[PDB]
Amino acid sequence: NLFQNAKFFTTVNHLKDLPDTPLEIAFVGRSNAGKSSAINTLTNTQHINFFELQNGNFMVDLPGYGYAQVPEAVRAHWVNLLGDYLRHRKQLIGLVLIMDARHPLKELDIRMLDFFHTTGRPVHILLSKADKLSKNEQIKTLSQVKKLLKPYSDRQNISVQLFSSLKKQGIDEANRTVGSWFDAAD
Amino acid sequence: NLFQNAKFFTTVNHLKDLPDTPLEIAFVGRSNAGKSSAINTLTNHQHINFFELQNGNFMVDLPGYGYAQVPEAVRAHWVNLLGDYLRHRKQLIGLVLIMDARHPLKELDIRMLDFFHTTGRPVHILLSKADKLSKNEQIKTLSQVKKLLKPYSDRQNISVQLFSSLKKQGIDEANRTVGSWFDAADA
Ligand SMILES: Nc1nc2c(ncn2[C@@H]2O[C@H](COP(=O)(O)OP(=O)(O)O)[C@@H](O)[C@H]2O)c(=O)[nH]1
Ligand SMILES: [Cl-]
Repeated sequence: NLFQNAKFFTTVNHLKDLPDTPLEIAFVGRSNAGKSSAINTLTNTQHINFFELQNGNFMVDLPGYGYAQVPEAVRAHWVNLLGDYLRHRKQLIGLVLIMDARHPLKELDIRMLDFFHTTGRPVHILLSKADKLSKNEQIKTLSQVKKLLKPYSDRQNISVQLFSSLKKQGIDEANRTVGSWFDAAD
Repeated sequence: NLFQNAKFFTTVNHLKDLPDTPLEIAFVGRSNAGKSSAINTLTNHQHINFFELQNGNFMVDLPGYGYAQVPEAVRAHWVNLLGDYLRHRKQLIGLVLIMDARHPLKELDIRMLDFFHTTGRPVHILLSKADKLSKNEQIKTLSQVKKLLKPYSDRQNISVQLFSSLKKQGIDEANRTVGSWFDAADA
């Protein structure tokens, strides 16, 4: 239900110009198309998009860090800026990390998890495009990814789910998990 | 060698009692990072220790943070005092941050880098106890630490090396790097 109430609020061009939100969660990932599809499924030139949730809380969609998702000449700088945002954004209470289920935990995915890990805040992973895998492959990939992330449990509660925008699969768990973060924070 | 034959000068427990040194560099790190061993290796030898370098300037050894044996309130007090020193010490020209190569860049390491970042001064990282990692693990850790520190390069010259007190690995680069800071200060 939490994401169904989201309303687009404002777009900002530079992290330097972020508004002072009460509380926010961030969506990050390699692929703009996969991340946009997930957000569209959850809510029914890429820039920084703020969506208003209930009670003055916010979700922030940040430009993807994969090839071509921002111009290649500035992508290294963007990775550093986004990494610094994860490390330092004081009102960021949780991270939604979107990764293609066929190719999870690429180097930049892990770098973003490392940038965020010192916060001790929770991460929820959507293994997107789950419909591209057989059901047995989906189950195996989910367990493999969870096992690979166990070292982050020294500081963080990491949760992982399969997600499909095409099949509308996984909406309830995403709402439940992110909802619990704001309930805890409020 | 910048650090060779450095001599102990004084020990202070309060920032009010700091000597009015001409120029200094500071050593910081988490408790059990290997900072005392690294200083002994470099020099061939809670409170703040001042050492006089042969060049007449000073090296400042600040007590390790995150020491699990002492109460949370004492740890927090020293985090605040360290941040005060790093942010405000006018004659501090560079920072040597020592981190256990097996577990680098913990939250308190980030906190110290953040305290010092507003100075624009250089930071040199020693990834210590490197001998406890395989050669490939040492290189991979070098790579990951350098990637995670790139955001600080917007305002500071950040350099990183592997270091082993036990195997006397990394001494030359540590001397050359910190020495260059004193050269640039002109004296
Ligand atoms: N293998 C190895 N052990 C080290 C090295 N430097 C320090 N140690 C060990 O790490 C522990 C903590 O070292 P110490 O210098 O006292 O750390 P400090 O608390 O940061 O001053 C000690 O047991 C040392 O024996 C090193 O280069 N290699
Ligand atoms: Cl940490």
